[PDB]
Amino acid sequence: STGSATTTPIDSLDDAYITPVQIGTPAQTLNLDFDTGSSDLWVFSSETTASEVDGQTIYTPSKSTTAKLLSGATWSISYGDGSSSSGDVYTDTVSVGGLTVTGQAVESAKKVSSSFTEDSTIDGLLGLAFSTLNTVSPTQQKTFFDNAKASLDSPVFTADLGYHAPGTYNFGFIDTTAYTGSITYTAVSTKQGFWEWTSTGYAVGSGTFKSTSIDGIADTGTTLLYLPATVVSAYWAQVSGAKSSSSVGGYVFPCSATLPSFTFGVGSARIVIPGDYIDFGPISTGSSSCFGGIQSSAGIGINIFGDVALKAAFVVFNGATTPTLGFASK
Repeated sequence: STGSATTTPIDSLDDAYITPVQIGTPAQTLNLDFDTGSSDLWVFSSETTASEVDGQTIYTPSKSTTAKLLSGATWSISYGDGSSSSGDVYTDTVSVGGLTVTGQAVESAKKVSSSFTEDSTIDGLLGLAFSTLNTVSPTQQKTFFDNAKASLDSPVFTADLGYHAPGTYNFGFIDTTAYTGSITYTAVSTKQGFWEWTSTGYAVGSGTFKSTSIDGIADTGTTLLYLPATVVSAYWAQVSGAKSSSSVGGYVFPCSATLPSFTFGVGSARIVIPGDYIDFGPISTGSSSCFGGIQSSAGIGINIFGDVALKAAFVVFNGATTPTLGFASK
């Protein structure tokens, strides 16, 4: 089997991407944030505290003839941005782009933190990291991809995120028309539960490539590119007037600037992020200070190849017995 679904930016900055997902019988379609940095499929629901729902579409398990309470199971998750959610668990039929999994754990939110409530466009998350990170207790549950894998034509999914435009998540096949050149594959460590790999270096604009190992994660659920402070300083030093602002929470730059590109290495190959992809617009409405799309990871504990980086590439998440990542230009 295969599946193919379009993923759409939630706003004009590509702050996140939503993908329609069918849950239950008859189908209830919710727009989920596919997140290769976590491993829970959770949804706003008829069980979510009413004051914490503000415009989201909810899953109502009592209206699904295939929903079953997973008795005794609870979940609770905290994300790197400080947001969180928790609740109980149903199993139900879940389909993405024509690919159907029966018995998928659907984690129903009883509580969500303010940033989820405040984002009316995201009805939940669909985790695509390794199932060892799944938070369901006392019986850990598998991701949608893990459940689908054996049925897929090939044990892979691909992320093809657009810049200010829709893109595609494919399951079970590699669309050879969706990229240019060849795909360069690179080793993955699953020791932390992430799609963790080592970039071979970087360049700023037309500058020379610096060969240096940068361990980080391919994370579709993180907006920006978070890299070591040395690398980030070297980038922003090429933008007149750019500075790190403790009050804003990162590097800002004059909105009048033209940003240089940023290149990252994948083995001997190179992925070029155009400068425009690094512009996240005014820090507040009407400001002439703009927020940068490349930020320091120093306070995180891990480097994160988020959407800013991934949207410059066609990315293969190879879930073979030994997982690997592939990157191609497009």
